Amino acid sequence: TFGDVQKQIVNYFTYKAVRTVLHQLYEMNPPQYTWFYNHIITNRPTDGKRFLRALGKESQELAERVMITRLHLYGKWIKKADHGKIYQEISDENLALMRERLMET
Amino acid sequence: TFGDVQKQIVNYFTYKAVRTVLHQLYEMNPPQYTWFYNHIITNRPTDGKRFLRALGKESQELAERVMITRLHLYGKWIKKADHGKIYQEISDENLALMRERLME
Repeated sequence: TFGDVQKQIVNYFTYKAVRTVLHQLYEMNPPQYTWFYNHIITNRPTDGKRFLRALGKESQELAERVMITRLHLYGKWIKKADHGKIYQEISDENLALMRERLMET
Repeated sequence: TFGDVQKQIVNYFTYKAVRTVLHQLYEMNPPQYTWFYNHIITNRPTDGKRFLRALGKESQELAERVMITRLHLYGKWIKKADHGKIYQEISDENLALMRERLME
């Protein structure tokens, strides 16, 4: 069961797309940056689908921008991701944490 | 790039590993279950590495079980994960959401 994993990853990319959009507004549209920032306080980019649904009810344009961005970002990641390398880096990190233990000796 | 994505994925498998070990302890080792539950109240499984360092200072056996379990879970995941499928699904969900607003 890795349904939880797929969901958490989509949540994270939704989150990352929110930050990307806020960064664009900060530079290019300061009144909307303020609006969106304030919106996010009460509607947290936690669960991606719930977040997007509530955002959409107040601003379809910002919801669509987050949607497009999250999908684009996910597409760029998977073209690049080396999962075998990540597995190896976990194994490397496990062994490194064990070594730290010997140091406290 | 996307190093943040890697770090988060690793955090999440670490957390899923913690949950897996808790579930083992729940029936098979009640004294250790209550110990680990209480430990986690003040050492949260959010940054995996930091969580493991702190856990290791008090119980290297639990840290090791979480390390092995996170790695094996990641292994099982990558063997079947279909990332093209996930992409298609994010897209479909985007469309569904947009259609909810057309209705409303």
